[PDB]
Amino acid sequence: HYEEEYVLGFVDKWDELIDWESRAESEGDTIINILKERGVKKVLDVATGTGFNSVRLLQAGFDVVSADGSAEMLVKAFDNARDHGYLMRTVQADWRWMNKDIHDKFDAIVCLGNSFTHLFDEGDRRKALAEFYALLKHDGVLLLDQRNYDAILDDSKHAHYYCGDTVSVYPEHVDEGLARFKYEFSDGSVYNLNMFPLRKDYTRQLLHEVGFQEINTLGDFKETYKEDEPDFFLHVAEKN
Repeated sequence: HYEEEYVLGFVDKWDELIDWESRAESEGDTIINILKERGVKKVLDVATGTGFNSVRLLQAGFDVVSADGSAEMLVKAFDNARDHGYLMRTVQADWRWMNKDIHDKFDAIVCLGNSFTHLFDEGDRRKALAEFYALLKHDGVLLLDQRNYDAILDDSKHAHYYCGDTVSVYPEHVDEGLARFKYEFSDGSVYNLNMFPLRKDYTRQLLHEVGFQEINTLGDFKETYKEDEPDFFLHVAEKN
């Protein structure tokens, strides 16, 4: 109940203070170019959230199906797409049973916005990746991103900023099984969120173990004040 309300408040706050035009500039066209270079046409977003990545792909002319576990997220995402002049195709769906209400196969799946880290059970991780794998066409690709937890687990901790100084993100607590981040916004709002601190090679291992053939992991520098280490990684996992 309340945990879901809390996260909905968090994404509302992020979107209230950080517009998508700005964000689409901070982030590059990395994702779009990867899909374009592969001749991708049909895309499934499995972590739609308030819709940023789905709308970016709709704008770029991809055929997109936008899934999420949360109906409240999908309402936000549909109306945001609407506001940008696009009709979103939303589907509420659980990562443990993705083909319950999705009956198509896709050229690409995107699982972006550091959403995979929210699973704390390994069985759930494998199950989700296996569900994604099954929804891809033979020559399909999975794009899945995450924060760089290796930097945090092996060190001397400090905040990362996004969209100028609009929000700071600070690892309040970190151990091998949990990272709690403090998100502090420019208007004074504070949110604290838990996630599982996936090591880069652990995610790659899981992808390989469920049947993905080749995985290339890219450093993704999203934060305002760049460091030698990227604050995000982007895994590009090819089904075959």
